[PDB]
Amino acid sequence: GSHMNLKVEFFNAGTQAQSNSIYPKFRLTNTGSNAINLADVKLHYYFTVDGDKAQTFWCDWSPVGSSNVTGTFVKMNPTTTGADQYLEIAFSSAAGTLAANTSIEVQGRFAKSDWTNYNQADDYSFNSSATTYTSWDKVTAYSAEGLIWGIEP
Ligand SMILES: [Ca+2]
Ligand code: NI
Repeated sequence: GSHMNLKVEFFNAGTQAQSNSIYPKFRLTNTGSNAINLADVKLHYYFTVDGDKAQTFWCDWSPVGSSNVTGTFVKMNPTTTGADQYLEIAFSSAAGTLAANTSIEVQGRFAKSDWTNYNQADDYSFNSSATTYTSWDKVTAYSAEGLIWGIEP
């Protein structure tokens, strides 16, 4: 009612269909009056891997400190349209809190261990058009309560 006032905006920094990396950019805004503990916030980006390989996420920049933002990869089960995996982004306790009426960006990249290609065009979360942050319901966010933003595939 006031405990999940996290607005999520998104765009892709690189929008090549055949791409050796995926470039998720999130902007998270606390739209309410109470602080949000980032350690409990998770984000998902859903995609089809187009050849499974070890993958790595890097956070290149966030005001909370990029080393405090990490990513892991999980398989969808069952797979569905546009989604056989998701990236899950998490924040450490050192990321701190997101104050009332403030926002942070989370900018990063992921790639396969052998740098082989993805097809971005079929990915559930991919936005082929946005060049700026946009309120995007095809990425999801979570608190300790579970889902707080978006539509899971
Ligand atoms: Ca794909
Ligand atoms: Ni609430």
